[PDB]
Amino acid sequence: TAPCGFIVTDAVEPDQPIIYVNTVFEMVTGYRAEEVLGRNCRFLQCRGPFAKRRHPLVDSMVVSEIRKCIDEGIEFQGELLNFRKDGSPLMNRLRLTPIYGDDDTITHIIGIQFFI
Amino acid sequence: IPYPVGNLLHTAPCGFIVTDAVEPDQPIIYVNTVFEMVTGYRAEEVLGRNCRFLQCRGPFAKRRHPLVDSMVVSEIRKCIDEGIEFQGELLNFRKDGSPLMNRLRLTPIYGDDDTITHIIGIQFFIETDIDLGP
Ligand SMILES: Cc1cc2nc3c(=O)[nH]c(=O)nc-3n(C[C@H](O)[C@H](O)[C@H](O)COP(=O)(O)O)c2cc1C
Ligand SMILES: Cc1cc2nc3c(=O)[nH]c(=O)nc-3n(C[C@H](O)[C@H](O)[C@H](O)COP(=O)(O)O)c2cc1C
Repeated sequence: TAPCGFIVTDAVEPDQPIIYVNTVFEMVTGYRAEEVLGRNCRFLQCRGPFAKRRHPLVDSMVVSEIRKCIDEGIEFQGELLNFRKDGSPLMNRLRLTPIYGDDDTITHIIGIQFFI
Repeated sequence: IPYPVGNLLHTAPCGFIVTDAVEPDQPIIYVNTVFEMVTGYRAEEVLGRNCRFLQCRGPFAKRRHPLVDSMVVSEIRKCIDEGIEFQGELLNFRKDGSPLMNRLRLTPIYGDDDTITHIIGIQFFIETDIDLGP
């Protein structure tokens, strides 16, 4: 199976909703595709589906760089704490890469998750 | 009663490929189901090989087809070697010989410390007018 989680967001809709996750994402995070479709990926920074705030131990500096990289259309790589649906911790080595469309808009961002 | 993974797999919008950037000549270590379905090549046929077989017209042609854009192929080579990103359209072929326009994105993965361990390819297959006739 894939060595990594794969995520595709729609870069044209507001706030990068997920339109696809692969089976490694589902297996490792314990969320199912149907639960996460249309949501922003940031719920992974909250400890389980009932925590309403980002966890203190997710590095706000990395989050902030992710936001910037997305805003500016440029690739990203870094590591931040995430959580499985059962609230258990995940170290997510994350790479984001924009997909440019026919001309010359970003249509998609791809996320690649190496859990380490 | 568990809930299965992969329920919306049929909606995957692109091919995904992973190569081992450490081993020689970027051999493929994973392809997803979109890749298989669109190219007609099934994972067992492609693992261990370089992705360039897709530039040959089907599995019994040993060399890249002359209508594949050799300039673009060169840039791909350069971006991989320089450890940088690539996005471009490239003519490929299904196993059945039919033409494929492959909007390919390559992105390197840096590992623990602190070198490229993988490359991810993302394929958005799009339409062409290219048609090699009956
Ligand atoms: C394609 C894509 C994949 C993402 N994957 C993750 C992820 O796996 N884990 C995570 O914490 N954030 C991920 N994010 C980041 C959040 O969705 C969001 O960009 C981040 O939390 C910063 O924005 P914010 O301050 O508004 O929360 C991803 C973003 C995109 C666009
Ligand atoms: C991760 C990855 C995915 C690739 N995807 C394929 C592809 O789908 N189609 C293709 O023609 N080449 C693809 N390539 C490109 C070839 O493998 C090769 O790098 C390219 O043709 C340039 O090298 P060459 O001139 O030695 O053949 C991919 C390369 C990498 C690293």
